[PDB]
Amino acid sequence: AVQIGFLLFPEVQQLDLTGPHDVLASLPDVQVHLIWKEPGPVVASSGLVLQATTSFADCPPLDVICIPGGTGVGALMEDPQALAFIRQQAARARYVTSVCTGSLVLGAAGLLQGKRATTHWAYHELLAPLGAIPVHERVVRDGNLLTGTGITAGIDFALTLAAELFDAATAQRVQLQLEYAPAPPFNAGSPDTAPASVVQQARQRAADSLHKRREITLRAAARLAA
Amino acid sequence: AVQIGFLLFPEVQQLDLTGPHDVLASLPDVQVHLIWKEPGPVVASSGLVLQATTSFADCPPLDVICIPGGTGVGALMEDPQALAFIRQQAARARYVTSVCTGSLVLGAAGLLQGKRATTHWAYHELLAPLGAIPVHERVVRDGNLLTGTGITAGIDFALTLAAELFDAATAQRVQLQLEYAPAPPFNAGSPDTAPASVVQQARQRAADSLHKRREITLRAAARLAA
Ligand SMILES: [Cl-]
Ligand SMILES: [Cl-]
Repeated sequence: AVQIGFLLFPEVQQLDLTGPHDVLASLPDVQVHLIWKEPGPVVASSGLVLQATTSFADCPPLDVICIPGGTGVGALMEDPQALAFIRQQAARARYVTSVCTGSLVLGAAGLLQGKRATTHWAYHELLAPLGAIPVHERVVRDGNLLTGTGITAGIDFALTLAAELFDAATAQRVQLQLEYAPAPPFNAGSPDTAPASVVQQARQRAADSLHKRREITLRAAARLAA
Repeated sequence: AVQIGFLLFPEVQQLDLTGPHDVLASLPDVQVHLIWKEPGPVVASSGLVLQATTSFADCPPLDVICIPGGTGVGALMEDPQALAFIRQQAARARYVTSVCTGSLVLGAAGLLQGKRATTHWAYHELLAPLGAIPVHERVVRDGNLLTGTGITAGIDFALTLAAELFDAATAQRVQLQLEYAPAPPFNAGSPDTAPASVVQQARQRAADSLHKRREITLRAAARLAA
């Protein structure tokens, strides 16, 4: 059975995780894990309560690891237990993946050094200090690393992983069973397509978070420099 | 504060719910409820454990009600307590909405009689016996009713509801903050675009469920005829 694991942490952006979870859990011969320091309730940034199913110590070797993003990424970038777990699993995983600001956690773990990668548009400047080659594309692959932008990045890349773990017909069948054919009613999902006034509002609302994450990123980079 | 409620039931398809939940929970001056017979753990069809936050009796009057789909829809179509709650809330709600097979629950509650509506492609034949005018479109509006197809229907229609409850700039800002710009790697999300061999596989896998739901639908229709 293919072993797929998602890191589940306080103040996660739950859709980053729950989207790919439902897609991948639809495949045959997969087992999906929700990993934290111990099993039990973990609260997402919206207040939605999720349950972790396994601890770091009990998690099996994973074929796919996925790091979601969210407010809670700042704490995780300086959590030595979580970073060590990610490094251990990434060494043997077939696919190391992240959604949105989850790539900043991969960066803090040292896994983006010399690698092409993306992250959420408002935090993209934080990739270079973590050793990455920043790329402004929605899905960036470098070897077995796959970083994606957008809250639903993992739904799309889950279909790619289904096709590569199984076959194209299997991925197509899952897509049809889920009737997955998005059609957003607005075209403001990128700073290059949204109105300038909207981009300003969004940048202003992210400013305090970006400032705090600049500080965290520099400490994380210092640890990598040692 | 705008009151938004999702019905959370055993064997729900969790993404039908968790997608719109995360989008709508990003708006100012909203309160989002996860409703079941009592607060506490409810298990989705994938095994993911979610928590209901309020009971039927304690739920406030809702401005928006949303019914997700999933395996568990069959039981809900013959749950008199759930159907009565949906009818009570729908009487005064500004928006009555559903995702995928959630519209079959609205049908069992009598809320599709004479109304245009859609549902999941494999179960679409069940709409007419519940009194609906079946429409093969991804999002169908009829008055204050909005039914949508696809596991992520609620992400898209949540942006429409944001624009109508607040304004377009607010919906655009949420879309940009979430960097929401999907791009599926396959084009098999409709029976009209998927390969015929894939459609066959998917139809064969749904056949037992469709058979059971034909029986349930006829009993539900008999109750509406009384
Ligand atoms: Cl997206
Ligand atoms: Cl969809």
